[PDB]
Amino acid sequence: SKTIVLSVGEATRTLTEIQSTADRQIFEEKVGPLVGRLRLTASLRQNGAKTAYRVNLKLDQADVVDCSTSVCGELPKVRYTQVWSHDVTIVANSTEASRKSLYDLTKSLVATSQVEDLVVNLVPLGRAYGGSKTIVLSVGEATRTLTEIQSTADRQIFEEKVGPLVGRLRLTASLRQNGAKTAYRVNLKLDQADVVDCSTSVCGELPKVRYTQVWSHDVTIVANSTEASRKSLYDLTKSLVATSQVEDLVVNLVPLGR
Amino acid sequence: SKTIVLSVGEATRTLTEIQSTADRQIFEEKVGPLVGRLRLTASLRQNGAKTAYRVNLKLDQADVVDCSTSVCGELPKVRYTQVWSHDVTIVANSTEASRKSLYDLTKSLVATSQVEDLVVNLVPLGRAYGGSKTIVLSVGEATRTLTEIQSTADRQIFEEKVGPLVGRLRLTASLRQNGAKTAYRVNLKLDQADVVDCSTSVCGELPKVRYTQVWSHDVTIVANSTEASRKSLYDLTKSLVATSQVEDLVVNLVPLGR
Amino acid sequence: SKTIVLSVGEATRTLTEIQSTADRQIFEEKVGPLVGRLRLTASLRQNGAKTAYRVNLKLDQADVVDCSTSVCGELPKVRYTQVWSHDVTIVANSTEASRKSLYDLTKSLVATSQVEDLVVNLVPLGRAYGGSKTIVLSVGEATRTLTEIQSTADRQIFEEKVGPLVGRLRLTASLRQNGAKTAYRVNLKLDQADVVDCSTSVCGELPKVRYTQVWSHDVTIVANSTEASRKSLYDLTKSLVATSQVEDLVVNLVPLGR
Amino acid sequence: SKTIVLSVGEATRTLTEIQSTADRQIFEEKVGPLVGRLRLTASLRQNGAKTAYRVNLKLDQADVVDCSTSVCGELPKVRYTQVWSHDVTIVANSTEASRKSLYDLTKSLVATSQVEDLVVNLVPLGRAYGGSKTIVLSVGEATRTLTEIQSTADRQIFEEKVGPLVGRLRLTASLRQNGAKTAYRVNLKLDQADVVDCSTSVCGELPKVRYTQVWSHDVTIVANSTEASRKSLYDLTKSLVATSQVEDLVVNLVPLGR
Repeated sequence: SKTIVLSVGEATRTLTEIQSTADRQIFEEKVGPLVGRLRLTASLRQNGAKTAYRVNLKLDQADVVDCSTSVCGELPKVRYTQVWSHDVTIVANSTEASRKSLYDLTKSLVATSQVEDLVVNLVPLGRAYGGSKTIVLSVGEATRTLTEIQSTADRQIFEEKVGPLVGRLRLTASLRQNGAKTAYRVNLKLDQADVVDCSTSVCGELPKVRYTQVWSHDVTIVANSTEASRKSLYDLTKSLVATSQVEDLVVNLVPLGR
Repeated sequence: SKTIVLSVGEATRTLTEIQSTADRQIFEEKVGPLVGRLRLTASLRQNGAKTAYRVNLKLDQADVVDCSTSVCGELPKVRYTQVWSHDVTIVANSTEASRKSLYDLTKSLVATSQVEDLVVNLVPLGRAYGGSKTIVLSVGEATRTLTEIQSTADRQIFEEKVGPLVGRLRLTASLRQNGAKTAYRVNLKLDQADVVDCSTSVCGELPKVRYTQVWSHDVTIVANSTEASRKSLYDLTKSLVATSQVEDLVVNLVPLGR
Repeated sequence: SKTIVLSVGEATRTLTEIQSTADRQIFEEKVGPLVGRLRLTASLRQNGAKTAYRVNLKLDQADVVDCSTSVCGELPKVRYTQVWSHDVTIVANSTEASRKSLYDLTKSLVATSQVEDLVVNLVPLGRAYGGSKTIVLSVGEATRTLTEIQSTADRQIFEEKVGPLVGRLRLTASLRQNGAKTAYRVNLKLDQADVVDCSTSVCGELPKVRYTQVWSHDVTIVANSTEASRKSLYDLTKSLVATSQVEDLVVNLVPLGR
Repeated sequence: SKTIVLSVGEATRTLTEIQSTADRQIFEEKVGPLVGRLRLTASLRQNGAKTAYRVNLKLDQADVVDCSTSVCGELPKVRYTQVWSHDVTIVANSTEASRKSLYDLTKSLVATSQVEDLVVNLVPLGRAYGGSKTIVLSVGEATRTLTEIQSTADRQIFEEKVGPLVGRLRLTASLRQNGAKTAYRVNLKLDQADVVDCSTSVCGELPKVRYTQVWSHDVTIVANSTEASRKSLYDLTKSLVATSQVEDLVVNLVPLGR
């Protein structure tokens, strides 16, 4: 019926819709046993006085092993789950090119090879070639190069240096491990403030920000994983953001599934 | 998701569903800016001793304007909203030809040239073509001509004249303006009573009414509107009633959206 | 002694009665070890002021495995348990054709290929071929086609469109998973209200319902099942309803076992 | 389940068991409509200091009528009920030949033509064939003739005349109508006292009674009955006492149901 396909190269893993509430919308892959499958929980709200929407994707991935042939008399069983949530904040009175460019940066943020090593191999962001540690975010041919301005114990704040100080691109990456060293937690956050200048119309007007639009990430990685399991979780989220269904979910708020 | 299509000629405007409660069911169009869009708040109830249903549609339409080209640094914003509500009352023990004729008369009530001029150009109802002030509601080749019986300063009651005197068609139009003369209020209402007689079965039995079924309207038009703002509100509601889903919502009580 | 024979094709699984209370009546299959066997708990009550009976079947199925040959020194054990309950409501002053038609629909509801895929492959009911999603319940050559009128988050309400609005066939399917995603719960419910018309005797008489009779289902499916274990649970319940002992239990209130 | 077979000639009416408490034991026929059926509320007790049992049967019979053919829109309904209770008292230290004789006299009491006309045509007991008003109770070839000793307005006492004066057979019939002359009440009761004489062992010992055993009856007949309604109630109770299960319920205290 209603499907999203996720190409991981030449192999496509098509999800099917299994549940549809007013806002929540649960997808699932219908191949294999019933105990652990791919999951995709989209949502869409508007918080407060109808002024800001809130998209919330969440891609689960359970590692199912079936040891019925080796060990006699047991069933398939979920080892662990690794999620990759999203949290997009879109303001209602925005222009289209602000939230299109927010999608274009996050599509190119996931697709780079530095966030690949952050999820798969847990290496922090930023690589220094000729100066400080930078991430390049090509949105086509234009490359918006962020530079690292801070390195805390876990936090790592990036920023673009072109333009005024009031509104700039941001990246507050993080990396933790909760409890008894059993699961990591990566947390990216890309802020995009829309600054405007009225100098050609009004005398002496310094630039100011109108609104702000974020795209948070929340990756959960368990410690005893397989490296091929962290690679497939990154490859599905890289393929999920690159689809045209999530493009219309952020730019035009069209729900998923066709 | 679940869509309704409203053909306004060759241009089709598809409204997708954004909410599904137990009774309320909200649709929106997804093309355009995020602040002013079409709206269709469908509903269904059964109040009292489970004997009468209540369909309740509401087609909002906001007129959004964006002149960031003119004024440097402004965002899109709606000026006014113009609605067209419906309130259908269906009794549960009806016959199917009662619920079908009530839909077929209101489908032809909206599609006439006298209700079009009533909401676009504010012209009152009734056009005297050789006789009394009459409205013709064609149901195909059967034409049902309602003649005006009373024109008060507020109300304007029409009524059919064939058949018995106890149960006949009604059309109670009205027109107000509340507040500081900023918005009008058109109010149509079509009463249909089911009359039956068995003088061939039971002697001395005169005709009497079993039940009645209404289809009232409540249009809100602001006084400083555009002409194509009022023309498009009529053209959408005329195309909403003519769909195959609002037919089955009245005849068979199945909710909207396929 | 007292037996029910469930044919699953050419193989017959003969249950024998092991316990008989006043109303409760427990059958069991006497083949194999003592730890997990087929179970069938019939019941029959009359709740309230002796006006309505309540038949309650429940077919258990435990999946045992004897791992003594591979693993040295261990016994057979029950991995999981999948049930299929029934809960029939029969009013005392019914017509025999009202009880026979309710059984004839439920015998044909279970025997269709859409309820087969609902408990085996967990896909919901209704298939759209030329219009909306329908289920065809043939009772011989007469096919009573239910059409889907609602699709909630889990609920799914079907209804037959022929006849009056007051009493129609209903079918409220459901699908859940309780707790930590470990067990599903399918829940069908077929309502059949008896409508009568007094128009040939009393004029002006609209049809009304005298009673209603339901046949609920309550399937429990655990998530780490074998597909051959869900197929075997459906195939026994498909053949249990098709027996002439459950026909006389609903139509004539004769207890099970001969 | 457990059945009693009441042969009424060539027609056999099989009651099946619907309840099994510690003492109460309800049977019911399963052929026909669900609202009016046969009923047999058997019981057994031992009241006091464990010295006397109490068998208690109750054969209800409801006259159900269904005329949905004549008047459109009604269901089957019970007009009246006619019962035939029994109240047997058995002392625990009895002789088996005394318990068998009490059964053989009551089996021959019900099977005579004077008790048949008492419940069908309300004719009182006793027919004078050359002498007093006598009842003949054939126990095969032995005939025990009871002559009438007292007939007041209510009671009608019969008594055997052979043997000693201290212990003799009894038959205390009566007939009432309680309420607004709508229902009768036939009440039979057969006393059997066991007398013994020890004059061959102990000198100066006159005969005396050691225990008594009763078998009461309590028939309820409504006044506006059908003749075949009272004739079928008599023919079922005549066939109930003649069974091999009510013989063992009195002689060997085995509960009903095989």
